[PDB]
Amino acid sequence: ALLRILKETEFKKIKVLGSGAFGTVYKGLWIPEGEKVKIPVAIKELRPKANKEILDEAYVMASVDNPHVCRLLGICLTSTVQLIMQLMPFGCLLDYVREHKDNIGSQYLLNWCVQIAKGMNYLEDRRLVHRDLAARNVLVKTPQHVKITDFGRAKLLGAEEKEYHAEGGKVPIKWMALESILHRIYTHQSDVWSYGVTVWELMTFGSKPYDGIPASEISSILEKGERLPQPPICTIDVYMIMRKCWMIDADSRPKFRELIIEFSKMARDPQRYLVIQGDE
Ligand SMILES: *CCC(=O)N[C@@H]1CN(c2nc(Nc3cnn(C)c3)c3ncn(C(C)C)c3n2)C[C@H]1F
Repeated sequence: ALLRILKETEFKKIKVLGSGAFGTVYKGLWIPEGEKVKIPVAIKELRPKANKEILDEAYVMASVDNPHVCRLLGICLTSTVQLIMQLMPFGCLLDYVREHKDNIGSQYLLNWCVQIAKGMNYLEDRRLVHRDLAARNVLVKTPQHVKITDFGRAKLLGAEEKEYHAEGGKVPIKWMALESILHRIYTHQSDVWSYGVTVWELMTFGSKPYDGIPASEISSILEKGERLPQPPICTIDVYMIMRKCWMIDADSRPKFRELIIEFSKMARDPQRYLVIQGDE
């Protein structure tokens, strides 16, 4: 995978898919000059660094090549930075599980857990700390295949860096590890905490974590030992994996490689681990 530099004339926006503080994502079409091939894409237009700095950030971004992480296909630099990325036709997984909650079985849920762990393990191998894992940031290529994406919070660790020490950026408190909330420290193991919350979101068909509770009260609740409750469909074996992801000692949490193994085992006999009516 390599980075392509695109001219504005190579692609067109068709419609808005979503927006946020990061900018706007459009559904789009890309036709590389003279290639005659039409490629459906998602165009992320970001809301200034030197062009060379931006391209260097994009070159590393384009080198991220894994079945469960969204890839950057090209970039266009004008008055704005536009990132041309793989299009995920079905949108964010959070909305997907909310919409299809009546028709989702144990096989799909556990397969998604495996895939997300595989994507995160790949990011860890690349020394990337994600810092924003949540069901809203997992996207659906097909019902059977999901991919993680990033909207600016991910950081690359240097060879000697074991953690990222954050500054003043706004934080998704309810998905964060306690050490991140208290000390602005982020590691692959704090990503594991966020993975646990993401799995809880999936198993509750997209329910809100610490629902109705002010973000400012979360660290105090976690310090008292309280955690998100066992989802109705979860056997205790699955809930205990979640609970391991939220242990106070980051080093005692499972690593993504371990999570791949454990959820893969469960995915082999899905109805043994998640209890869903009509499944099947
Ligand atoms: C629940 C989170 C959410 O809605 N986030 C929006 C959507 N988004 C996004 N969306 C798609 N595809 C899509 C298809 N149908 N819908 C409703 C959305 C994406 N494909 C690829 N990407 C990124 C890699 C750029 C997509 N991002 C992000 C946010 F705007």
